Amino acid sequence: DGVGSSSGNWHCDSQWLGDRVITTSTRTWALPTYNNHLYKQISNSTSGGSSNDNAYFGYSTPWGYFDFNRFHCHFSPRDWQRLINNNWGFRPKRLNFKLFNIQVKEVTDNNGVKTIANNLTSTVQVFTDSDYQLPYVLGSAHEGCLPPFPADVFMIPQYGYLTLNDGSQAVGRSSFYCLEYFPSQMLRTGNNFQFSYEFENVPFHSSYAHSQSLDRLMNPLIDQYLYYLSKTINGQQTLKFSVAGPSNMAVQGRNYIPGPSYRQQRVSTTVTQAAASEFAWPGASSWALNGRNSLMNPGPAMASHKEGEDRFFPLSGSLIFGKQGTGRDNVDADKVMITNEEEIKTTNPVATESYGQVATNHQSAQAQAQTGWVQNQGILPGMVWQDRDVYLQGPIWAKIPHTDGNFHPSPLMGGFGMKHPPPQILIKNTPVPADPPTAFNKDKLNSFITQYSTGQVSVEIEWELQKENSKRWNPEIQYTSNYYKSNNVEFAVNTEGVYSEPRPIGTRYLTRNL
Amino acid sequence: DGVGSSSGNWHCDSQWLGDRVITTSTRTWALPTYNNHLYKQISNSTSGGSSNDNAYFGYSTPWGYFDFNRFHCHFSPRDWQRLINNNWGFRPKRLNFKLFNIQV
Amino acid sequence: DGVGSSSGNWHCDSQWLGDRVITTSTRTWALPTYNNHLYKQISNSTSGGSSNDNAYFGYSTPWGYFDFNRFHCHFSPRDWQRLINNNWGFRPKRLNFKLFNIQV
Amino acid sequence: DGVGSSSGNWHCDSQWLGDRVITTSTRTWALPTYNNHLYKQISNSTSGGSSNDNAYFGYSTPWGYFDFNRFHCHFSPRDWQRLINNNWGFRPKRLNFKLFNIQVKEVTDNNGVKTIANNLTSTVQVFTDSDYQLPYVLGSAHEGCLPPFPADVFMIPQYGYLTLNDGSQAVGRSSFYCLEYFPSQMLRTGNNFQFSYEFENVPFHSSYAHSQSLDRLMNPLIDQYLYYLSKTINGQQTLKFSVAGPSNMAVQGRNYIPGPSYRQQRVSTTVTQAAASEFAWPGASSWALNGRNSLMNPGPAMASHKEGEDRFFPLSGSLIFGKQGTGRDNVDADKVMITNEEEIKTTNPVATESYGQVATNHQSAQAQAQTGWVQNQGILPGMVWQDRDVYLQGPIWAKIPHTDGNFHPSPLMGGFGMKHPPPQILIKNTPVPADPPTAFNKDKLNSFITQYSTGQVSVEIEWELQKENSKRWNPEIQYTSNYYKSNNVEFAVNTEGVYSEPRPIGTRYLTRNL
Repeated sequence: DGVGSSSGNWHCDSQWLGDRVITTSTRTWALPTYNNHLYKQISNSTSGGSSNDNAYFGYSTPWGYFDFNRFHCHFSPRDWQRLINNNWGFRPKRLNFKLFNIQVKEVTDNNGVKTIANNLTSTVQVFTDSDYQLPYVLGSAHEGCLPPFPADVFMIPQYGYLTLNDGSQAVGRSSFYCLEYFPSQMLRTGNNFQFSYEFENVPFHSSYAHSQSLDRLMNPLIDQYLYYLSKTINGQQTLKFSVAGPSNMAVQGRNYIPGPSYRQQRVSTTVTQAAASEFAWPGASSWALNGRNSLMNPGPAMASHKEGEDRFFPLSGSLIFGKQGTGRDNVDADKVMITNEEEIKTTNPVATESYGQVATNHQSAQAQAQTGWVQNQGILPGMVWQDRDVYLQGPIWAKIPHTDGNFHPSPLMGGFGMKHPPPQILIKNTPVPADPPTAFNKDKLNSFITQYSTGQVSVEIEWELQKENSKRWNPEIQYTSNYYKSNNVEFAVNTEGVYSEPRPIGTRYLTRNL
Repeated sequence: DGVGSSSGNWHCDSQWLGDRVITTSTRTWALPTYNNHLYKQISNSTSGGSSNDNAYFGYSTPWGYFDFNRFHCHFSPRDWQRLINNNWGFRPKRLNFKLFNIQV
Repeated sequence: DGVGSSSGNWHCDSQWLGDRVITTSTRTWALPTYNNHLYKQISNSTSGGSSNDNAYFGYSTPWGYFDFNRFHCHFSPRDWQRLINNNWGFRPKRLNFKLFNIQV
Repeated sequence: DGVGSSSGNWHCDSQWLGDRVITTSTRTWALPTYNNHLYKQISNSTSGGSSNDNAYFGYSTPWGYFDFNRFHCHFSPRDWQRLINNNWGFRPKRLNFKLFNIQVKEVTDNNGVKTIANNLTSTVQVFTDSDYQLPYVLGSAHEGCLPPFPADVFMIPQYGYLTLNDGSQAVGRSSFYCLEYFPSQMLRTGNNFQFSYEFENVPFHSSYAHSQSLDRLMNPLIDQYLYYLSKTINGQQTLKFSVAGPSNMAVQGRNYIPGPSYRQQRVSTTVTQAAASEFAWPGASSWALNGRNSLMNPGPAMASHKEGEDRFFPLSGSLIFGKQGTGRDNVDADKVMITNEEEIKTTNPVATESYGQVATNHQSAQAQAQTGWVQNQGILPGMVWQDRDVYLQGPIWAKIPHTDGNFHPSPLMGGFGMKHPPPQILIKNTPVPADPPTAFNKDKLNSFITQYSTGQVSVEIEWELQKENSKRWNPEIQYTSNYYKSNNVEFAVNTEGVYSEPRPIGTRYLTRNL
């Protein structure tokens, strides 16, 4: 429109209908100039790294991008509490995104002092990768998302991507992408940008915990009409059979079995434990691709620990969040928040235990029957399992890789897997050259006016709800704040205005039968 | 239009139809003041040259000009590869040119 | 039709449309008499083999069969090169089969 | 149709309308099996040749082809005489082609004796290269065309083609063509084949000889209003000028000049001439392509000899036809018929003479004026020329090479140049395998029944005529037979039934002004 007219209003609210909840969040963003308007080839050689498992090749772009792939970007703690305490499931339906109130500033430095002024004629470029023609980086748990607290002003992360690499070198199959080779809208201070997106059909997330275990689905009062091998010896091959009943539930015939497993090493959170060695990488569970070892993290959805063993967690089978103010490198256990998936112990195997035992020979009068531990078990017919729970500060969705085949493409870090997820939204400040020389020079200009941009961003997502119809008589487990006095209110600001999330919040508090 | 409204968008893409390919390219340009707004007579004497095969007379203008008479101004390397590997011939048909987002 | 009239023509060509390619191939075949018009029980004993991993039982028929389950039966090397250099994917859609010019 | 019904009639006649003549010719052909149904790579190594100018790479196909690219295939000598004596020009308009009365035979040899019988169920395959996707070999003066005498039965020539070569080896750019990769009609004894072709617009062939010379177009009674430099010296630079008039026609100003030239070495047909050396290749005029020397033959259309010098002919600037029964290698001059282009001496330069003289220096008081002979002269503005004449036994058309540029694409051997000439008509006997083994073998069959095919071929061509409207008073030169007694009639059969063409017949007997 014009310089003196706002191009949008501040929309931040949650609307709770019967089977739907609509979340709207608005944030103020700041966008600097990245790479000084240049594309730069990057690799482990340019970052000084030399281990082959950490080798890479790719490019850093002068473009930024908008990321809102975390639940706390849309749900307040109270809204999250309502969702998890009142619904058996939820899933995103549609998306509305807006950019408005664009403000481009120029920075001039004379001597140790910088002056900031408006550049009303400068432009900012925005486009969406609706055709998914660029590498998708929103499927990784990267920082730079919209802040959970609406009052926080955030910096737009720089967009970068990786391609095929051989050590620090590239190959002929490696691809280079120029983001200026895409049509993009150019916005001055009076312009705004908006688009709508429809989520593809995805299953409802399981925001419930099973009230029954897979091995306890039988009637505890009635025998089965099936027999099991009880005895074998007299005290001669004396085969004896008995009815499987309530007194021996472990040997009863069952129609379904627990889901797959990929065993994790076990770590205790108890201080004054002596470790026998440094094992964080040597003892790690891991998968190899083209000679590169990657850590299995978080791996298949498995129960974090057995009943009563909350002190143990899988070495890399659980999401680890950092508390507010936590450092980047080598922080203590009390500075991080270790999530656990104990709710899925009713259907999924324990992460730090073998799946089971399998016969490994033919027993005879000369050879005793032998069994072997199954540390990793693939998918078998009749298996049932629960996917990893999602969290308030955890990811929402991920892009299913474009491959010939996949099985249960639920993101392993939690969330909804989609072939066509919300498109990447890329933003960049248009370069503004400084005064050029009065004589023609064919070289590309390298002198630009120092600029940055700021504005507001709004994203609205409609969520579909799956209401609970339980006939359970006794009250359910519910997420609740603790009344006991404390120096600060949980999920609030401190005396210095710092917002903090004191604990990870799952979704599985209500119960339903298996 | 106005100071605070963009006068055009960034269009840079290639569209491949059956018998036609449409190339669009957008660039950012900078234009200084040439000759301090003056027209100047130029010659090999003003550039100090004295061989007769290199002798000339003419004028330098304060005007600039836009030139896109090179194939890489319109075709990306991948588009060029497609064109050369899949076609026995090609020729230009029509042109569209735009100047926008003027900043003085 | 008749003895002196051909029952079909030689069709062997590839037609490249926008999103579709139609491949046609014609070959000359010869069919002898198999097993002297008999069905015969066959096994690893009749072929003299005695390893259990290679043991088998079955039948050999006096019938022949037409097989075109290889890509080079339909795509020339140039057509294959075009397909692989210009397309992200392909799949068969429909089939037409003909036998003609029978000569016994 | 059926075995016992003819699929076509014998059509061989010429119909003379006002401005059009329609020629129809029917011939009986025989088609054997070529290369034993195989494609074979051929090169100068496979033929034992080692000179680099003669090096080649290509393929021989089992297909034959029909060729009617000679005028005597359509015009009888009397029709040719009428055409050349009554018309100033002619050009082909449209084409009709027919194959019918197909007869396929099988040959069986027991012991030194062969038995031939009909194979009523066998097929012959015919198709036309209407899209010009195969190498065009009809543009060369090859043998194998339809015989001039309708009663002669001819053998179908085998189709072969050449591609890019480096010595006897091929390169990556070389192309291999499979003629079975084309849709073709399969014909039994009851079937027939036919198609129609329309000639693209071509200029009328010049079937006239100019009655004026390019240097004698002025009025012989009136002076020009232009002056020429007559004198220079006194006997001091004394420049003298004179009017160019009838007394000095050589110095008169002229608007047009003779056409281009590429000088030929001169050879005398007179016996008992002593040659100074072997010069047939060392003295030859020639052009080089990629390091290979090719003879300039017949080269640009130039006058064969000056007036009264019929004994001389250019070394390779004239078409040479062989008399009936003439051998293939090293025959005497009396066994060949040397064509001449003396009719174009009025506009074209003499083949064995320089185009002219050009100044080569600046004359002065110290240096005498110098001139140099122009042995080769390219196209200049104002040039006019006549193309090479066509002959009864000479070629009719040729395919203009598909190139970015060309100038006056009239075939240098004579005829009409076309981007889309009459398409190649390719024919092959369908292989008929012998008895295969009773056990499956994956190798391609190499045992086939010995077969050949025979039938009739008809081609009808409509020619457009350009009538003469001359006001010449005295009678014209006309082609005529000689009444004087001879043992045989010219253009007739001998006592052994051998048809012969005793002389080449041009088309340029009538006259018109320049």
